[PDB]
Parts: sequence; structure tokens; C-alpha cells
Amino acid sequence: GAMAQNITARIGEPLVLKCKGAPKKPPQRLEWKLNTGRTEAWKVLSPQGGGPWDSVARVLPNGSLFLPAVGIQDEGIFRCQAMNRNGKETKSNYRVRVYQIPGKPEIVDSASELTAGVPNKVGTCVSEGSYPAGTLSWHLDGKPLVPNEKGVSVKEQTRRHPETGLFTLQSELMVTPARGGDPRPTFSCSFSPPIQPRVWE
Amino acid sequence: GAMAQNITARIGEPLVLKCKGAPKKPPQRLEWKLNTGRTEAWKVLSPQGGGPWDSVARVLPNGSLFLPAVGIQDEGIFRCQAMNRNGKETKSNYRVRVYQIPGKPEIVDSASELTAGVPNKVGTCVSEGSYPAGTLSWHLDGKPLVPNEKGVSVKEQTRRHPETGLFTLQSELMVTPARGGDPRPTFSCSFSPGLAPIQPRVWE
Amino acid sequence: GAMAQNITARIGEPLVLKCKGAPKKPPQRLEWKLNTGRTEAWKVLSPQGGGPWDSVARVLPNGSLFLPAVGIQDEGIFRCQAMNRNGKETKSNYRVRVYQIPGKPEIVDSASELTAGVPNKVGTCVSEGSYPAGTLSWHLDGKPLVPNEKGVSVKEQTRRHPETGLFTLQSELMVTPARGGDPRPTFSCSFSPPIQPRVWE
Amino acid sequence: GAMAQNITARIGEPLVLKCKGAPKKPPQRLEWKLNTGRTEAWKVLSPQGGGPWDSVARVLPNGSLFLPAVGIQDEGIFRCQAMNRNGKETKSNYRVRVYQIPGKPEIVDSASELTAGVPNKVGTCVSEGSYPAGTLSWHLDGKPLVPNEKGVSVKEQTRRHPETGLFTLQSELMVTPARGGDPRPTFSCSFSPGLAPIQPRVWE
Ligand SMILES: Oc1cccc(Oc2ccccc2)c1
Ligand SMILES: Oc1cccc(Oc2ccccc2)c1
Ligand SMILES: Oc1cccc(Oc2ccccc2)c1
Ligand SMILES: Oc1cccc(Oc2ccccc2)c1
Ligand SMILES: Oc1cccc(Oc2ccccc2)c1
Ligand SMILES: Oc1cccc(Oc2ccccc2)c1
Ligand SMILES: [Cl-]
Ligand SMILES: [Cl-]
Ligand SMILES: [Cl-]
Ligand SMILES: [Cl-]
Repeated sequence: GAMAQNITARIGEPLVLKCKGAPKKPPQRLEWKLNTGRTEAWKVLSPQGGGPWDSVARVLPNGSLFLPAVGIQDEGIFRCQAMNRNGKETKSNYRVRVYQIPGKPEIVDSASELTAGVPNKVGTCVSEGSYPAGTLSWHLDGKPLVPNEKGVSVKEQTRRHPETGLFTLQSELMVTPARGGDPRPTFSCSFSPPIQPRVWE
Repeated sequence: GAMAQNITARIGEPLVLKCKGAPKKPPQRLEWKLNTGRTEAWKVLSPQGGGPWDSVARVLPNGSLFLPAVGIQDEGIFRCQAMNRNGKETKSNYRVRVYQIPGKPEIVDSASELTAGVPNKVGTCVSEGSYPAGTLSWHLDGKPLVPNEKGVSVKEQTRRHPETGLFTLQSELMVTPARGGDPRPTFSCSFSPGLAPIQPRVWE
Repeated sequence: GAMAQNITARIGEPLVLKCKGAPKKPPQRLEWKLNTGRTEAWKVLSPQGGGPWDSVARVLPNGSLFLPAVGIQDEGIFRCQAMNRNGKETKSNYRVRVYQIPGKPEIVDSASELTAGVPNKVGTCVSEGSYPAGTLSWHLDGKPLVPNEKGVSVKEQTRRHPETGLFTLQSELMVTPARGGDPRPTFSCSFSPPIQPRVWE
Repeated sequence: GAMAQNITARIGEPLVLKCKGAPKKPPQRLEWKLNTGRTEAWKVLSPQGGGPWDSVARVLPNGSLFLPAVGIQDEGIFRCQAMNRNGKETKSNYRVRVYQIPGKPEIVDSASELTAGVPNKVGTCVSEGSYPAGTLSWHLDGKPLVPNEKGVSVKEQTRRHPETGLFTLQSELMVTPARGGDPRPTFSCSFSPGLAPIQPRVWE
């Protein structure tokens, strides 16, 4: 694409995109063009507005584009072309990416006892409501736990809410604890955009 | 994919998909799986139901899957696996495609005079509310008008409603009428799915 | 999108797109922009050319854009902006859709006998090498056979060639022949972008 | 989808996916299914093999699925279902994501003088050949530089190679240096995956 300013916009929150080089108030020779999940290629939006788009994105008196509540389908490219009073043309190019922050990750099915030297299901962690999906990771006593390295295995599941499109992640951790290891370890789960079992030697 | 029955479902209308080989009423060992625009890969739906999916797709007492009002995001694949009382397993595989019928095509601008032997903007036709987009075609006196053949030019535009996702099509027709041709032709516009005629005077 | 000329281009064949209003030979103030399966949003192509794109799409001496062999990934939007010697700017907007014609449909597993009043597997039809997929339909004595109407059922399968992306369609027809019907019917299969069994009364 | 093991596979490199619970050598009752950028929904692959898929993915004597050189189109879901000699069925579910590591980021244009208290183009950084695209970040004296915070502005561009599909990123950094700040700062550019520093003189 072209050189653009990258914008991250939280779903459900308003977004104001500035049309650089536009006169401060009408009359303004400016045009907004957008290509998002809502459009077939480019859609042109004007200061006059009108129609269904007025519910989604409106040009403000200062020529900025206003979205009252951003959604997943507003991901895409937004462009303004304006002429000032001198006659100089100025372009504004935005690449808009949307996100949502999930609830705190929760442990839903933890083991109270592990046996050293064999594989053990440690627990299951769930994170609800992210966008984009993100990932869950496990930690042992503050250090990251790396799957497929050192008797650690992890299985993961992603589901989508059928109306909001937000993701739920579920992650299952299995470990083979090392002989003569910590008898009261602490496992934790974190989301990237406290399980304390007894270990039996 | 696998061999499936193709289903075309009108947006906004209910859809019932049969689970073949399931007992006529509970208890039933059956499971529905769907992969649509609503899902991340396969989603499993059970006779027990529950949760947000109950607003979208529910298993009925006879084991059929019911969607009260189909939407664009319900396009995809739907599968049932059931065991009868004997123990025979039966699979049902559906490929669901959704559609919407637009309003009647309308001419929104039209020429009242054409000049033979030069290019003329004849008119503009608009169709609102289709899914998938579909296409607009022009006709001259009942015969199809073919772009790039015989001095015919067409330009077309597709727009999407920002909330419903339904398509609006706009088509502009230009023609170079042939000398000594019909002085009162009839141009019409028609819509063809994706799975007031114009009567100007021509000046020789 | 904008008002454009719709172009259908056969896969594997060249495509020439005219830049309207460009001078007949260099020097020309023109620019091509394309958004296809090959691009991240718009890509700009110039008369100077250069780089990997020279293998895919090149601006010709008359300012037209030339693709030596169109592929599936060249589906999208193509635009030219040119200035003539007077200084008038002219835009050319193309919407390019690609296709491939499959081989003739073939019957691969036909019944020689049907029994009236019960369901019968009549046969299987296969079409290889289309793009986009297209559909197969069945006909009885020249009239279309409509699934789910009048004891007709059809199952369909679509597969994609793992390297070319072209589609293979397979279609299975079952019918319940009507009592006192034609004892030597003719079923045929057609592709949209001769099975002659004996029927036992 | 279902619970799966997530696999990250480097483009161009082989990939072996194990079919858990299969007999160690033929005869084996096992079946692989994959849904990737190469397939229309599920494709079934068998120990017998054959056809164009033999160039892309093959079942090995131990029942593992082998891809000699992974590509972007092999992203997707891979599943094995096998029966052992007892008759126990075991499923293997893999979610495969592909990646490519770009070349080292390079500064392609850079300022040799900045003026404190006004905006300055500092430089342009380029990274070629990543998949997925990834992002470029700027740093000042080892600390991350945050766009829109403290007179910092960044513009970025992503392009795709027309044949390989790998991404090239270009990032332009502008800063307004603070009065009485460091007169010999060090700006650097770094690449972060998607799953020669600049040392100008500053004029107060
Ligand atoms: O002449 C006009 C009058 C009104 C609006 C307008 O929109 C643009 C402004 C600047 C650049 C491009 C387009 C141009
Ligand atoms: O034993 C059960 C219990 C509940 C549901 C179920 O659903 C299936 C039926 C047949 C095949 C696969 C799945 C099977
Ligand atoms: O309008 C709706 C909305 C959701 C589900 C629904 O389907 C049932 C209704 C009653 C009982 C059983 C199924 C109908
Ligand atoms: O001034 C120039 C010089 C060279 C090429 C050029 O490319 C365009 C031509 C017309 C319109 C827009 C862009 C513009
Ligand atoms: O009987 C067979 C013969 C060949 C392959 C096969 O593959 C599966 C094994 C277990 C479960 C599902 C499929 C099963
Ligand atoms: O380079 C390749 C290309 C295709 C398949 C392949 O995998 C096998 C090779 C030999 C024997 C068995 C499997 C290796
Ligand atoms: Cl899901
Ligand atoms: Cl649109
Ligand atoms: Cl396939
Ligand atoms: Cl690009």
C-alpha cells in the first residue's frame, strides 16, 4: 500500500481521523475514501453525508472523519484528499486495525497432585473476548514454559462468539515433572495480544 | 470437500436441515458440526444446546438443525452424525449458500435523443439489495446487448450497504447507433443473480 | 468501487489494458495502480518498470499495461491515470475477473438398469479444470432435472488441484422413476460456468 | 476449532506430522484430512497416495504426513484418525501456521543533522522477505520510541513480492528533538515477527 499512519482502534470506542491540510471550517474541498470490511473496494464519503453511512462514519465540520463506535468491519484503509485556501493538495493515509481486550485469563480445571517422571495434565486456562485472537502461554515459577521442550506439551482451542466475532481461547498444559524438582511449583497462564499442586517424588 | 447436498437459503428466512438416520425423538446420539462465517473452523452443536448459539442455530426434538433467520455469515458447511437404535451411523452433509433477491431494476437516467454514427450515453440502470452481487445486462429490442461488440460500451459499479452487506449495482450503457437503423429502439435492463424501458428517438 | 469496465481474462492468456488519454509514445505522464491477489492494497507500476513485477505486468510503449499470462492472483482492480499533451487528465478503471474452461464433462459410473417407483443411483458426472468452480446439472430427455423436485436428488463435491487451483466437480444423480414412464430415458450432464438405461416397470 | 497442537513451520522447510496411535508400519487403518489454502474444505489423503498431492504431502511408512517444502498455502488444519491392532481409535489434530524470517533490517536513508525543537525526518528502515508481515520499531538510545508520544511520528508501508508473497516493510521516523537533549543520539530500527544505527548531530 502507500506510506500511512498505523491506527489501532478499540472496538466499541469512537475514532476521529484528521484530514490534514483542510480548511478549519466549511467550505472545504475535501474527500474521504475508505476500503474496509464494509466496502466493495473504495467508498467515497463527502462533507454533505447522507444515507446509511451517516450511522457509521461522518465528516465533521473541521473535515475529520468520525466513527462513533468502531467495529471489526471497520478494519482497512482510510484516505483524505484536501485542498487549502492557497490551492495546495494534501493527502492523509491511515491504516486502521481494530482490537478488543479480553477478560482476565482464568484457570478452569487444575490438578492438585502431580507425579514426577510421568506426564500430568496440569490445568486448563481460558480467555474470553479478544480481538484478534491472541495466544495463551504458560509459566513455571515466573519463567516461560516452552511447548515441545523439556517434557512440556500444550493443546490450544480457539472459538468465536457467533454474534460479536470476539475470540475465546482455551489452553491445556501437560508436564512431566523432573525428579528431585520443586515439590510446590507455581504454574500461571497469561494472555498475549496460579496453580500450586503438590508434586510426588 | 465431501459429497454434500447443496442448499440455497434466502437471507432473513428460516432454515431446517435434516439429520438423517436419527431417532424420531430424544434420546438421540447425534451431533451437529458447522463451519461457517460465524465459526473458527468446526463448531459442535448438541441436542442440549445452551449459550449464544441458541439464538442462531438450535437442534430440534427430531434432531434437525434450525436457524430462525439465515444471514450472510451462515454460508458454509453443516454436518450431522447420528446413531439409530440398532447402532448404524448415518452422516448428513450440507453445503449452504445464502442469497437475497434485489428490488426491481430501475432506470435512473436516460437519453431522450440519440445521434446515429456517434457514441451516446443511453442510460443508467440500478439494482438494490442483492446477495451475492449479481450483474446487470442490457437488451436492444429483446436481444441481448454485448459489451465491446458492435459499438456497445458498458461501465458498472458495485456498492455494499454498510450494515446489511447487500449489494447495489449501477450500470451505464453507451451505444453508437447504426445509420439507417431503427429510429425508435427499445433498450431494457435486467438483473441476473449470482447463485420502464428506454425509448429514445434516433437522428440519422 | 468506482465505475469500471468489467474485463474477463482467461487464465494462462495475455491481457492488454489500455491507458486512455495517454500520448501515443514516450514521454508520457502516466501511472498504473493495481490491487489484486498479488498486492498489499494498491501497487504502483510506472513506464520505467524494473524488479520482480516486470515478470508479471509491464507498461508498454503506448502506455498500455501488459500481462503475458494471467493467473488467478491477477483478479482485482487496475487503474491508469494519464495526462495528454494539452494537460487534461484521463482515468481508466478496469475490474478484472479470471476464468478457465474445464474439459468436457464425463460420466464415470452409470446404471444400466433402473426400477420404477424406487430411488436409483443413475450416475456420476465429473468436470475437471474450471475456474471459478461452476456447477454441474442433470437433464432428462432435454429438460432440466431439478433437485428436490419430483423424486430427484443430487449430491455434489468440489475439489481443488493443489498446485493450479483449478476446480474438479463431481455430481451424483439419483431418481425415482415414475410408473408407466419412458422405458429408455436419456440422462445427460452439463457444465455451467449420455446415460441410457432400461427402466423396469 | 478442536483442541490441537499448534505447529509453526518455516516456509521452504520440510514438515513431518505424527499420526498418533498408528501401527509402526503397514498395514495401517489410518486417514489424514487437511483443510488448507490448497483445499476446498477437507481433503482426504491415504497411505496409498497418488496424483498431484504426492508432490505436496505424502503419508510415510510409519503413517506420518510429510511435506517436503512448506508454503504459504499449507497454512491450515491437519488431522489424522488411526486404529491400532486392538481397535482403539486415536485422533491427532494440528494447527499449522507458516512463517519466513526476513533479512536484517537496513537503514536506507538517514539524516546527518537534526534541529532541536522542530520536526525532522530521521531515517527510513526497510525489512525484506517476512511472512506474516511483522512490524518495524524504532529505538532511541536503547529505549523504544513510541509513535504519537513525545514528538515522535512514524509512517509505514507494506508491499508483497508478486511471486513469493513475502512482505517488504518500510518505516519512516520523524522526531522533534527536545531542547538541551543529547547532541549525539543513536536511533536504531528492529523487526518484530508477526507469529547500522543512525547517529546524527543535533543543533540546539
Ligand atoms: O474541486 C473539489 C470540490 C469539492 C471537493 C473536492 O474534493 C477534493 C479535494 C481535493 C483533492 C481531491 C478532491 C474537490
Ligand atoms: O455416543 C454419542 C453420544 C452423544 C452424541 C453422539 O454423536 C455421534 C453419533 C454418531 C457418531 C458420532 C457422534 C454420540
Ligand atoms: O425464533 C426463534 C429463536 C431461537 C430459536 C428458535 O427455535 C426454537 C423455538 C422454540 C422451541 C425450540 C426451538 C426460534
Ligand atoms: O507529473 C507526472 C510525471 C510523470 C508521471 C505522472 O503520473 C501521473 C500522470 C497523470 C496523473 C497522475 C499521475 C505524473
Ligand atoms: O477401516 C479403515 C480403513 C482404512 C482407513 C481407515 O481410517 C480410519 C481409521 C480410524 C478412524 C477413521 C478412519 C479406516
Ligand atoms: O522430495 C520429495 C518430494 C515428494 C515426496 C517426498 O517424500 C518421499 C520421498 C521418497 C519416499 C517417500 C516419500 C520427497
Ligand atoms: Cl467457533
Ligand atoms: Cl461500497
Ligand atoms: Cl480439495
Ligand atoms: Cl504490494
